[PDB]
Amino acid sequence: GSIQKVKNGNVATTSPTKQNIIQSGAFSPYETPDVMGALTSLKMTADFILQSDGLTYFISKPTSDAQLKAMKEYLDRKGWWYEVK
Amino acid sequence: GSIQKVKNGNVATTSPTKQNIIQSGAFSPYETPDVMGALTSLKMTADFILQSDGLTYFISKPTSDAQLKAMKEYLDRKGWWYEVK
Repeated sequence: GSIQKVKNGNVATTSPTKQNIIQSGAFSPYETPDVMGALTSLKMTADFILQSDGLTYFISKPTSDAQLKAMKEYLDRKGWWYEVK
Repeated sequence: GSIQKVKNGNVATTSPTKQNIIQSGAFSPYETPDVMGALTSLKMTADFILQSDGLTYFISKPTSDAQLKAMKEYLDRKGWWYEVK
């Protein structure tokens, strides 16, 4: 539901109405602790599926645009492939 | 699966109708890279659920008891809680 308080409306190409979800591509297990830290810090939480190849990817459950933006921008810092949903 | 040349099935806690699954309790994110390696090495593979508190746990996919036995003892080496299915 809507928890209020947090409002975000920064100038940029910030499109209205999305799912506010981010899915990543399979990345190396050693980056996992730090990305979990981001999700925890951004209070997003995600399910990290380990693939048999020895890589994992997370799917982050819906949050706000402000938390969303920072999380995807993080994956962008890592140069990882991701999906904004 | 049926891949042949795999003689690795040393005795373990052989309980009837076991699922051969091990789920852990919420543990620290920095140990996640190591445990993901263990799963990948022990050919188990798992889903790591991150909690909002900043801890994660894995649910491992069914494997042989000889593989999982070492994995559960690994969790014990770490002093983490787990369940053997």
